[PDB]
Amino acid sequence: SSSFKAADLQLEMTQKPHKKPGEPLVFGKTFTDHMLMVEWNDKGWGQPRIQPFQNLTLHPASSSLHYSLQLFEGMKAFKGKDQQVRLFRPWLNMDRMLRSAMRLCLPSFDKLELLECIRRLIEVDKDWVPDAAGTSLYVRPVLIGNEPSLGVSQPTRALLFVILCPVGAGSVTPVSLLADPAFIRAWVGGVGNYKLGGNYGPTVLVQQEALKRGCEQVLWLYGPDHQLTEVGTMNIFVYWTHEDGVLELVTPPLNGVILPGVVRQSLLDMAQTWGEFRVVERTITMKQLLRALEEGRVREVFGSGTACQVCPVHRILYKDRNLHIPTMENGPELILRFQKELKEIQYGIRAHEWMFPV
Amino acid sequence: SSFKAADLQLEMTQKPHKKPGPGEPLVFGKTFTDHMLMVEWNDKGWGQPRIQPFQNLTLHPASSSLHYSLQLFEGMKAFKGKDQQVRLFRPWLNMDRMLRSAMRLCLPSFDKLELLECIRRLIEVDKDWVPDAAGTSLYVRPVLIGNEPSLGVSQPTRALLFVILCPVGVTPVSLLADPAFIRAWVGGVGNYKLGGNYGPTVLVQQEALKRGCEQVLWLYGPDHQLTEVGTMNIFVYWTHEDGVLELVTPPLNGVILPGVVRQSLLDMAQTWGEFRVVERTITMKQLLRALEEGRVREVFGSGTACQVCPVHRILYKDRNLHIPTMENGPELILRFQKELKEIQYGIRAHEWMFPV
Ligand SMILES: N#Cc1cnn2c(=O)cc(Cc3ccccc3)[nH]c12
Ligand SMILES: N#Cc1cnn2c(=O)cc(Cc3ccccc3)[nH]c12
Ligand SMILES: *Cc1c(COP(=O)(O)O)cnc(C)c1O
Ligand SMILES: *Cc1c(COP(=O)(O)O)cnc(C)c1O
Ligand SMILES: [Cl-]
Ligand SMILES: [Cl-]
Ligand SMILES: [Cl-]
Ligand SMILES: [Cl-]
Repeated sequence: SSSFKAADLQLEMTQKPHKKPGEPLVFGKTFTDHMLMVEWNDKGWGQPRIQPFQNLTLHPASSSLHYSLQLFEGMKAFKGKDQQVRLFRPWLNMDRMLRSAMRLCLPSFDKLELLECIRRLIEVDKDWVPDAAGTSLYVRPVLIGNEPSLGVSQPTRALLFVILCPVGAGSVTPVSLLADPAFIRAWVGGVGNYKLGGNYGPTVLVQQEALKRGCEQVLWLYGPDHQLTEVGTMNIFVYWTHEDGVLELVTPPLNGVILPGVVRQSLLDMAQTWGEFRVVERTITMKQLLRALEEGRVREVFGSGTACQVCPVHRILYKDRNLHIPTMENGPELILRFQKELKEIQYGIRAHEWMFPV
Repeated sequence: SSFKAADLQLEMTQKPHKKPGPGEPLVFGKTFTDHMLMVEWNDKGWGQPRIQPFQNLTLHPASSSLHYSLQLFEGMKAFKGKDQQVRLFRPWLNMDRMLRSAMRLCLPSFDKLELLECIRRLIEVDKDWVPDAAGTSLYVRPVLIGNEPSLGVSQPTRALLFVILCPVGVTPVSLLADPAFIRAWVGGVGNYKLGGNYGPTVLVQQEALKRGCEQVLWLYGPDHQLTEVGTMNIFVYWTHEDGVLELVTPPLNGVILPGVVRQSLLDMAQTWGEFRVVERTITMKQLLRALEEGRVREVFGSGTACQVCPVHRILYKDRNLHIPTMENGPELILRFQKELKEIQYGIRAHEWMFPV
């Protein structure tokens, strides 16, 4: 397996630049002037290219639409005061993208070439990256199969493309969650730990049920012991005093039903570095949370992920009865600290190797 | 709201493609006919259905069909009888299944009989692509996809329904049975025909090939239940532990795709009334024991593409189990094939066939 090369980039600037949006942006609805595109076939990878944001033209038998040979990434770029733009830990997104590619028998590529191409693309649309407090550029790489045939097999054609959305988003607002064991997001030996499109379509109906029932997100439970796995599209963390009397930050381990989040890892890294309390990757059950809540040992429950960064939870609707989560009562101190450090790093206030300059 | 066949627009092709040569083999799903059906949906409701030349789709880069697998499909066959009459096999069931799939993915509802008529109209237009050599047919592939130009994970406000056709052209297969592989789970979506269920199986199928097997026998649960064979339902014909001769296939408890061929085989066998016909869990342990006790007669997969597919070998981890399907006729398999053929090619008129 060869790889496309960033040296071979082909650039084509738009003939009529689009009018940028300070006003209300909906997430993922406004895109920039350009996009990256690379084609793969039996002759390997073609030359990458930046081109005006434009429609895909696909054979109607394309395996991307019949058998979900499709995977994506999500990461952010932040514009610092000094008008410099930085990507947050992009190497980890490239790492995960490649593992996802392998799981779906899609073509391998060089993580650094893709990153260089993405850098080049963001450079070209530098000015779309906003700089108002708490804003960023969302980067959405995608790799889809494109075999024009109905056989369920390893494709001999593929498209890799990348589009960009400017986004907005410090009054951290807590959410309520529906926790219903009938809905299972992922299973051991499945593909829940890869960022494949097939993992997301089925959750749309589940999220609608959570809205009809007065909740804002889904808390995905797993196992007959009802383990807390994820919140919506976010990893979940619990800050509590554990059954053994020790203050800790816990998140479920990567046993196959958890998507390894970049924010998740970064929160673990940060907490470990501070050395101020126990940081552990351990299974969390509803039984354990209820008991900890009845003994007042829970301080904060929250989600982590690129879009929200850190999202507090204040209520869980479980077994038809509502559980209050005292997250906001506790500051939320941990949440606020995490947000501030990430913000200082992301907007270049503290220099840090996690940031990748555009 | 629904599209109506009465409103169909027809655009005939100006560039007809050459039909498959007489000395050229039809590889499954690579050759398409000249026309396709196309129906779009948005906040205004369903647009007009069109039969139009086979052509590429134009998709926004953010299309939810490509990021969050808002996609489902179907698979059914049209058969040309000696009288040159083309007929669809139990299409109402595919239409039923397609709508359930759509509901599961918050994709727009449509009228089943309206789509069936549009599909009939489409096949009528391309009727000369329907082959007539024995064991040949026309594969019909309806597809419904969300098409929201937005990265939000939510109910799409636009969708695209299309149908394409492929002309398509009892030798036993070996199966890899390894509990490491899971196709579906209770509380998942294995019982719907959604694109997301198939992509993850490509690597597993490569693993079966590497290990010298032709298909994957999908196992589920601590007790290693036999669920499906590749993209087919699985059936076992044996003398059960209570000494009774039966045809068993797994029940529809969430991890099984309700196949049309499967339902048809249950219906036929129930009608005969010559042996016990049941839907029940089947475990590797039950199979292993029945094999050493010489109780297994035939094991086979069922599905639209193969109809009935015999199994001769199962590689369970490292044990190679011989399945005596072919040493037993295979009597039931042949019987099913013979009866299906009579119904499908119009030899014997039947309510299961829908005339085109
Ligand atoms: N973080 C976060 C978050 C909360 N809602 N939300 C959304 O509703 C959508 C996204 C984008 C996304 C991220 C990962 C997988 C699929 C889609 N992110 C988020
Ligand atoms: N029957 C059958 C059979 C055996 N192999 N096979 C294939 O390799 C492909 C198909 C078409 C199909 C059917 C259902 C889901 C996805 C694809 N069918 C079959
Ligand atoms: C993308 C994703 C996350 C979080 O990922 P980040 O890399 O932190 O943005 C968590 N859970 C699921 C299910 C996801 O798809
Ligand atoms: C389509 C399908 C079947 C069988 O379907 P028929 O309706 O009989 O063609 C069985 N299993 C799986 C996994 C399928 O996708
Ligand atoms: Cl990093
Ligand atoms: Cl992992
Ligand atoms: Cl019927
Ligand atoms: Cl069912």
